[PDB]
Amino acid sequence: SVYDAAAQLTADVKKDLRDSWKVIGSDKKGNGVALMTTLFADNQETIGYFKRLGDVSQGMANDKLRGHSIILMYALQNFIDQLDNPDDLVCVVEKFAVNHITRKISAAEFGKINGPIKKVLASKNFGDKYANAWAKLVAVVQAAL
Amino acid sequence: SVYDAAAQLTADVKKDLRDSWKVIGSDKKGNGVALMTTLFADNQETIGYFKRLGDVSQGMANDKLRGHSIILMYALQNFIDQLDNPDDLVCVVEKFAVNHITRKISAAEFGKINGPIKKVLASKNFGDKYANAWAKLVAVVQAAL
Ligand code: HEM
Ligand code: HEM
Repeated sequence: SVYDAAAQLTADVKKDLRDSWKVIGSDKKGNGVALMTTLFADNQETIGYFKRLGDVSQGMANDKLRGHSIILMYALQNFIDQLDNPDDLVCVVEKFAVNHITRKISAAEFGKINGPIKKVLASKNFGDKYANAWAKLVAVVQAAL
Repeated sequence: SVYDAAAQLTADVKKDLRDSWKVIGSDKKGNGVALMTTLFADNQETIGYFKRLGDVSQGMANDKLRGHSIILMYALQNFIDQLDNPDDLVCVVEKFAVNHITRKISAAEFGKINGPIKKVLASKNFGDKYANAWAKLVAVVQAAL
């Protein structure tokens, strides 16, 4: 359930999430496009879903992909800001879950973002500790799918 | 064009937007729900468009309405943060425009949000100059619809 998943975000997890978000959230365009191109390069089978964004190999030059990527980083901004209150974190998680359920994205396929996040964190010198904290936040969205 | 509408927001308009957003954007849940409930109160004809949110007269108690309202406020946060780079503001505006075009929201119907915005600004004592600055930002999205 989303409520049990949300209960796993302990004080330490929340701390690691905010501390890493301080660094990767400072460049939403850059790290957002980085997240997306790493997803597509590492998991080429997901590109079919992003048919509306056109030629994703163009990266930053693709205006629809740049728009999409910035907006995705504000969804993560939103989750970080709701960590104090689990009732609000769950209702924004469930709204974004609906946007993925209508695109037929399963929990397993949503989980493919963990690889990209681990990599962008590692290029900013945030290791496995931080990648695991973010995997727990992704798990809250997965519970809603 | 959308870029034209973007490029004409002047330094004083951007200042007024940022100053009012420092206050109305600091309580995204309270002010987002207030925005949505004032739209439904004054423009009852729009209620049918939001049937996914269920009973919107429940206000803050309605989880789907609260989640939607918080996410709307992050779309505005995104717009405010992109004010100095028209190319980034135009690609995030075009993405949100697609969300409304698919729901068949015309430029005139999107403009119905100006009444709610004026009133929420007024509750924090931001007058007509501020309401006019926000109508110019809303007009950038109308240029995409
Ligand atoms: C950190 C995880 C992720 C977050 C926070 C996230 C967030 C978002 C947001 C905010 C949107 C825009 C929704 C809309 O306007 O309709 C979106 C769209 C989308 N997402 Fe995700 N997403 C994530 C991971 C994924 C993954 C891993 C997949 C695919 C396996 C996926 C597939 C989609 C698709 C297909 C769209 C629609 C694209 C379009 O047509 O514009 N998302 N996502
Ligand atoms: C400040 C202006 C507005 C902003 C920034 C805005 C933003 C948003 C956002 C971010 C979404 C979610 C998109 C998605 O998940 O697919 C949304 C949904 C929607 N908006 Fe707006 N919106 C605004 C004004 C309006 C107005 C004035 C109308 C109606 C005349 C409207 C009608 C809709 C509808 C029908 C939905 C879909 C609701 C649902 O089924 O979830 N929006 N809007």
